[PDB]
Amino acid sequence: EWTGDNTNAYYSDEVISELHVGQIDTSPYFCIKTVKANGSGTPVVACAVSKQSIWAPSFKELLDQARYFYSTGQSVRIHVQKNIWTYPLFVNTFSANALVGLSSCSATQCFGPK
Amino acid sequence: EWTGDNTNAYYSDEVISELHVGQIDTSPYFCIKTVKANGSGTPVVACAVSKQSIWAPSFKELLDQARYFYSTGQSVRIHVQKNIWTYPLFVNTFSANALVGLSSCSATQCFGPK
Amino acid sequence: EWTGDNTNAYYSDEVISELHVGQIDTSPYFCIKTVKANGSGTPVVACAVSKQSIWAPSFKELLDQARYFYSTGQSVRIHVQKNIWTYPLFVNTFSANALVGLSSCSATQCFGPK
Amino acid sequence: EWTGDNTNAYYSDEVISELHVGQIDTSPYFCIKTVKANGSGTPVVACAVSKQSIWAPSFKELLDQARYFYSTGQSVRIHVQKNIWTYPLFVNTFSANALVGLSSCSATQCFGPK
Amino acid sequence: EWTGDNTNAYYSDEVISELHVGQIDTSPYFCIKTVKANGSGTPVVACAVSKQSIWAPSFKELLDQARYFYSTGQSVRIHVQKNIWTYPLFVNTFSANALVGLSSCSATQCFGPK
Ligand SMILES: CC(=O)N[C@@H]1[C@@H](O)[C@H](O[C@@H]2O[C@H](CO[C@]3(C(=O)O)C[C@H](O)[C@@H](NC(C)=O)[C@H]([C@H](O)[C@H](O)COC(C)=O)O3)[C@H](O)[C@H](O)[C@H]2O)[C@@H](CO)O[C@H]1O
Ligand SMILES: CC(=O)N[C@@H]1[C@@H](O)[C@H](O[C@@H]2O[C@H](CO[C@]3(C(=O)O)C[C@H](O)[C@@H](NC(C)=O)[C@H]([C@H](O)[C@H](O)COC(C)=O)O3)[C@H](O)[C@H](O)[C@H]2O)[C@@H](CO)O[C@H]1O
Ligand SMILES: CC(=O)N[C@@H]1[C@@H](O)[C@H](O[C@@H]2O[C@H](CO[C@]3(C(=O)O)C[C@H](O)[C@@H](NC(C)=O)[C@H]([C@H](O)[C@H](O)COC(C)=O)O3)[C@H](O)[C@H](O)[C@H]2O)[C@@H](CO)O[C@H]1O
Repeated sequence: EWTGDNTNAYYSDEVISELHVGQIDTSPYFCIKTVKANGSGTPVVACAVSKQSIWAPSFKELLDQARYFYSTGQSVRIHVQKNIWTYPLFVNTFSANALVGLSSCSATQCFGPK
Repeated sequence: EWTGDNTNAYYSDEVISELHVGQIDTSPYFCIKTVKANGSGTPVVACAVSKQSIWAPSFKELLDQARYFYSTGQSVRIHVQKNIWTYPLFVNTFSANALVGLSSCSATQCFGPK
Repeated sequence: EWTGDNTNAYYSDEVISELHVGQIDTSPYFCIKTVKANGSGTPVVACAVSKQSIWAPSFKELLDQARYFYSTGQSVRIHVQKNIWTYPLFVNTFSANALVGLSSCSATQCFGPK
Repeated sequence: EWTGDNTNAYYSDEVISELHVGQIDTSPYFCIKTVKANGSGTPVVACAVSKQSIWAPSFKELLDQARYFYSTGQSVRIHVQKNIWTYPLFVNTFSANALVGLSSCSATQCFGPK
Repeated sequence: EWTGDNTNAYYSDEVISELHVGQIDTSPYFCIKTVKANGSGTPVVACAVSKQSIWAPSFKELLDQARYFYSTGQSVRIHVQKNIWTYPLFVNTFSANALVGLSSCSATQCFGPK
């Protein structure tokens, strides 16, 4: 598996606008919401759950990188795998998107797979 | 269990105004005090104890996130479970509230369970 | 045991003014010096030694919090247990005080036991 | 092996201009892109994969230092070993360079092997 | 053993001027270069190797502290044990000094052994 697999979705020119940390089923988790830097489109919500999904091994690196990009407000590409989380009230509050990578974005390209 | 269970309480548009770190019964712990950004309401105090309560697995993430939000002074939602901590002098100094999540707020927003 | 036990001493309205990191007997340790925010009184010197004293479990959280409050320069209450360290040259350089907690202070009170 | 082996390559007077974090084959990884501080030359890309290559033991230190130099924007020397990564779509997106060290640079010399 | 052993050397009123991170013999390492705040004297170089020397247990704490003092540029006392590293290309690039402690300095004294 790879962040860059074409079975994963991605959204360019996004800004991490919200950050949440919590716990579910003995597992710390975090969620982010991102919006287009230019104000178009609809928001993206993605979460990482420490003890769950094939992406669990990168939980710490993703949380640290999310905090970093959240704190600068820079434009990034968010990479997700859709339809991962399954507890309905969790998905309702957040989404079923697993966060699988984060890329900085230059003026006219993003530094990550497409 | 989940941060967003309806048996947990939450408080919105709060600012983390104080932070304490200590040890009790061989456990590092931390506590926070939050006040409404606009000066209304009554202060909220919540604590996390590494090694105690069902929320112990999320101690590190919550301590890191509390420090982050403390440093920015931004408005947040604090999620708690009431009536958890026992030692009466500890409760009297701080509270019996376990900290169970932290969410950012964007203009009385709050990105977390509701 | 608890940071707030009345067998521990505390000092309010202090600022962390020096920081040292070293190793002794295979243990990383750190020490801090605090002074009253108004410059009155005598400095408080306290140390934490990674594998030693009943306060060993909180070494990492105390080191991180000491660095945090040192870098902000904000007023704090420092909590210590006296007469812990024993190596004379170490005690003469620093002190015998074990660091057992750190509380942020407002202008009117400190967020911690007293 | 050593960062400074003459079988590694290095590039001086660079600035870390992009940063990406993801997961591949159960390993967190990160990649950076660097460009000449003075606008000359061609960009350099290098990656570190947490449990792959001889350089895996330094994954955390390299990620922390890459983030540090990325956030300061200061001039650095980047050290790489060529032709390490092999998944073609990964190499196409980033490169086959393994990141093996990072050195601060003054206006005249870089503090690292040469 | 102790940072303050009289068999260790130290240099007061120094500023950390350069920082390098790499790997040698499967171990992360870092080096720092320091110069007198007054711009006098010869530079001091010292290195820490995770996994090597009796000071290996404090590698993480010294790296974190070196990074901190590097970012502030404040005056510090550097504590070293001479003649520890022996790979000649390494020593010639950096030095044989093992870093064994870091102390903040005021105007009257540095907060560490002497
Ligand atoms: C009238 C019309 O043509 N409308 C658009 C068309 O403009 C868009 O084409 C370009 O898309 C560009 C960015 O492409 C990505 C991206 O990098 O973010 C590619 C992603 O593969 C795609 N992700 C998914 C799951 O499809 C992503 C999203 O479509 C997009 O980011 C919207 O996200 C949200 C939640 O709002 O876009 C860039 O946006 C250029 O402006 C576009 O011209 C086209 C693709 O977006 O769709 C047509 O409807
Ligand atoms: C006349 C009247 O109705 N007065 C108030 C009414 O205005 C309040 O409604 C709005 O509440 C908003 C905040 O809502 C929450 C919050 O998210 O912070 C919902 C929480 O569920 C609630 N938590 C608990 C345990 O009750 C929390 C607290 O009630 C509130 O934060 C005060 O807490 C403290 C310690 O001070 O409020 C917002 O404040 C709007 O401006 C209000 O219009 C309503 C809810 O507070 O109660 C009525 O008594
Ligand atoms: C006519 C001519 O000879 N042109 C250039 C010549 O100017 C260059 O000489 C000086 O090189 C200086 C930098 O040296 C290094 C470096 O530290 O960056 C040595 C490195 O070993 C080398 N790395 C590799 C893998 O070969 C590196 C790269 O060549 C260089 O950094 C460019 O890399 C990229 C991706 O653009 O240079 C410095 O640049 C001086 O200003 C130069 O005068 C000479 C070496 O670059 O090459 C000749 O073609």
